[PDB]
Amino acid sequence: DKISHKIDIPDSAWTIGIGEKFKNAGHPNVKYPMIDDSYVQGAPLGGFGAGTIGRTYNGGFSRWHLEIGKNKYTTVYANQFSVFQKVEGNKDGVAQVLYAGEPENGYLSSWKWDYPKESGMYYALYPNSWYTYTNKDLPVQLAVKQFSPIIPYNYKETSYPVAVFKWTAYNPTNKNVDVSIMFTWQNMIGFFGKQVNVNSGNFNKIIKDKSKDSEIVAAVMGNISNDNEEWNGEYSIGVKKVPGVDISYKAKFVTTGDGSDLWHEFSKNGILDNKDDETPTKQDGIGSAIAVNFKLQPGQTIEVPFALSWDLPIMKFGGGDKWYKMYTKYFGKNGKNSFAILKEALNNYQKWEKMIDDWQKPILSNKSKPDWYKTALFNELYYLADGGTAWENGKVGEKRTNNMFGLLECFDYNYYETLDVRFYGSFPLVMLWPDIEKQVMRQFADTINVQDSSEFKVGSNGAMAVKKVQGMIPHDLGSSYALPWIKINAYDWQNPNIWKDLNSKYVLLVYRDYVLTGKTDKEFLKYTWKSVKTALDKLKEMDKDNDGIPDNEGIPDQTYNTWSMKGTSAYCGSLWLAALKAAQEIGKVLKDNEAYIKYNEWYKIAQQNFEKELWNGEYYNFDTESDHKDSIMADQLAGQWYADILRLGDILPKDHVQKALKKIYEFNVMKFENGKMGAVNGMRPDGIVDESDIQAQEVWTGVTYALASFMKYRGMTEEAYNTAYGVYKMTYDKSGKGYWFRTPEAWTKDGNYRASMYMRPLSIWSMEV
Ligand SMILES: OC[C@H]1O[C@@H](O[C@H]2[C@H](O)[C@@H](O)[C@H](O)O[C@@H]2CO)[C@H](O)[C@@H](O)[C@@H]1O
Ligand SMILES: [Ca+2]
Repeated sequence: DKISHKIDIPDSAWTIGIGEKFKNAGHPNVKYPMIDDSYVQGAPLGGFGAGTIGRTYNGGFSRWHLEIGKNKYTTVYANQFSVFQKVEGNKDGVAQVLYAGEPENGYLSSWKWDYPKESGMYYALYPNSWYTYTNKDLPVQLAVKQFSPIIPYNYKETSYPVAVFKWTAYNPTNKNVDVSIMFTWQNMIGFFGKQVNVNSGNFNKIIKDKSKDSEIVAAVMGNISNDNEEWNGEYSIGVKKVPGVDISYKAKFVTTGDGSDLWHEFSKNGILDNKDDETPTKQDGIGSAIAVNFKLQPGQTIEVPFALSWDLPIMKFGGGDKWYKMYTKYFGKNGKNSFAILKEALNNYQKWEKMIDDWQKPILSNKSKPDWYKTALFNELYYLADGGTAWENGKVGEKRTNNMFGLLECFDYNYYETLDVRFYGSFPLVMLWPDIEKQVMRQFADTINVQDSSEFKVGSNGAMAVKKVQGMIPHDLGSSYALPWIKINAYDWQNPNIWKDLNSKYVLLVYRDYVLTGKTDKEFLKYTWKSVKTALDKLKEMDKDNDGIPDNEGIPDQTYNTWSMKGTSAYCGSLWLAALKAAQEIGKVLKDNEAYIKYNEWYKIAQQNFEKELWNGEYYNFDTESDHKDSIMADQLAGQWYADILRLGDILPKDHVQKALKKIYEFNVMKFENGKMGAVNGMRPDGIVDESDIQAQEVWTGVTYALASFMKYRGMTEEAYNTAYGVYKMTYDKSGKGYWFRTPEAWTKDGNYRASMYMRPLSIWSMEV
């Protein structure tokens, strides 16, 4: 490996061998069907709301999130980079697809598949990833840096449906070597969204954009239809000329054939036919190819950028609504703009690399933080793009001021912005894209007094329940299978209108968003204030026994949606106390004296009673009325955690909080698989895991990272990082269970999982507060 020195990969990048088999992978631990796409994954490409494409560490374009809200795992084998090399003085060169695998059927059988093991590495530090190719049969060593321009405090380039592939080639040998790099792409119009005739009308064209000191050559893969539908638009691939390279292309090869129409050209001398052909296809799949060829002298390096764009302007949801995607603000809505997007990337990628470096540098340069922590911190952000992210720029046929936004809970539980989960998972948005965060919270504010008296069948028990109660915050803002933003509470497994945590978490999120954006946005507090007061006032009515605290009802009525709480719980009770304190402070800011006094009165009574009911001398009891009320809950002081972040001070005595956190570390972490897998949710005082429910026996990744941040703020630095380390290890390490780029909600002691690709572990960003 002599190519690594010619590029700059951070030491904190996650690494794996190209073609590496992983032996220890986990699988779902639930009885019913659950997504398991395997460990062959990688960092995604594509902006927020753009649809994303997961290119895996083996080189394949395999995890397709282009249909917004859906996860489709299938390798489109025509989509590849390939290499040709010939040493000066040899009769023949060698050609190789850079993919550690082969197609399942006979399509593309002429191509040289099965990139060998132990011949290259994949690296990832989201939004960047890299491949290096160090192969005994390839005298010139190659590397690529691939990324999309995901940039904090930037709402423009961050939306773009584009990826850059910056290639570096170096000749460490004593002979001249001819080299070619070829990007192939299938015309994927009709891959989704088209009910019949899936390839019909697809056609490919070549664009040559020549100006002074700029030559771009690109293929635009589209359809003859000018119809404005979810399925129609364009893909583009292309390259920018640099000194010392020549460009060749092939506009049309058949992907539903043996591929030799292309490969006989590339494998001879690495130079394509430059054959244009705009003939539309009928049944055959078609694709395009863009190649560069160059001679490297001994010791010579060359850099060449390729790009990929996709202009699919319309997203459709299962309920029928069609919306324009955010990037259409910048490029247009007609779906004929893929070249413009590609050109912007090829002309500006060096600026974008610097912008990414600028935001990563403050963390990467901090030598007090271990590299493993940086691996997790950056790579967990994959989910912001990969979480079915929807970001609208108008309803088709509709202009408003704002652009509504949603991130999925996950794909198994297909709900937008699940509030009990975003309480943990929304940290990156408030910290790095706060204008999105505030928009999402205003979306929630607008739902507070919505009433839908129509009744739905509750999945868990078969009871009938009212859809949406006035004054209760919704569980979610809809499902991609139905109508995001329009039809809230798509979740029907239980009735969220009786949950005891949603209204408090809502208030805490509002005050968080004010505090973490500088305590300057009084307009945001003004917009949300009525909903905050309504939310707390409705929750107060659920206090049955008049201790000042809402009562959990002994049926799941909070985020731990099978682990029943009854009476006053540490979890909902502490969240309530913190929400009351937050509302007091908002009252002071907005000069609402009567609100300040009322919430101060409620707070003093509830605080007193919480302490009396739950403090046992070592920790806070799980609740007052359950069978295992003395269980040690990892999340017992969630309200105090948020109070620390919101700078609301002590809601509980410092000594008692410190004792509780120490107990949690000693028990839920260190007595669970030697503290190497995170914090188990529930532990009995005798040091054995609480078996009352499956959720008590699970580690929740997002709960554990949040707990780590709580410990960190309280000065328990070693405990904080040790606690988080088990989550990193299970996710990313060779000794873990292979969950990179699909961090799950939970695992059990055997390491098997529930709900891969989950929003909650974005809570790791709470460690950067
Ligand atoms: O993991 C807790 C999380 O569960 C979500 O509900 C799931 C539930 O975990 C699963 O057992 C059931 O089969 O499906 C539902 C989704 O319909 C829930 O959406 C979250 O609020 C909760 O935090
Ligand atoms: Ca009560």
